Amino acid sequence: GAMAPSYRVKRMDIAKNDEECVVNAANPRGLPGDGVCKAVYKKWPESFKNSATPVGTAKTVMCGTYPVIHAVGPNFSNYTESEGDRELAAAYREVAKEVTRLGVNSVAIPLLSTGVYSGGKDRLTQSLNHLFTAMDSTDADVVIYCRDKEWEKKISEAIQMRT
Ligand SMILES: [Cl-]
Ligand SMILES: [Cl-]
Ligand SMILES: [Cl-]
Repeated sequence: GAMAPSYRVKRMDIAKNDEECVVNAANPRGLPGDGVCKAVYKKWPESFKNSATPVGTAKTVMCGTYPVIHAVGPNFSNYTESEGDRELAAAYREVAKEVTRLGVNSVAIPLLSTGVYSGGKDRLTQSLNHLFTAMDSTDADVVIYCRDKEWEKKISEAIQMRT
């Protein structure tokens, strides 16, 4: 475990992370995709061997000894708000199980279903609160990665609120 488990947020490419493992915002078919998924494919392409997994699940594949946890959030274009909310919570619970199983002291994590799977809605708070619900019982240092300046401020505020 980390000596004093923390949450932090950084605004940069998750492919440049300083953590012991990464969570990919994956598609169910293990395809290169767009956004975070494409960045992850360029940095760790070996981790896409047999990475396909259903919505609401996570599947870990090693790139050398570096673990890539492929977490499949729902595409809100296809799911109802209710069913998508259930699958988004479930994907993060599976990430917490994998982080624990791996024995890592730190993890880099993007906000699932906030980009091209958002169905055109702002899901920062929804996605971040499901992240916290899953990760709060883990003792890894969590570093959340985002690209938008206003999102960085809002994520930082939400972390600092609960300290
Ligand atoms: Cl960058
Ligand atoms: Cl997304
Ligand atoms: Cl962002």
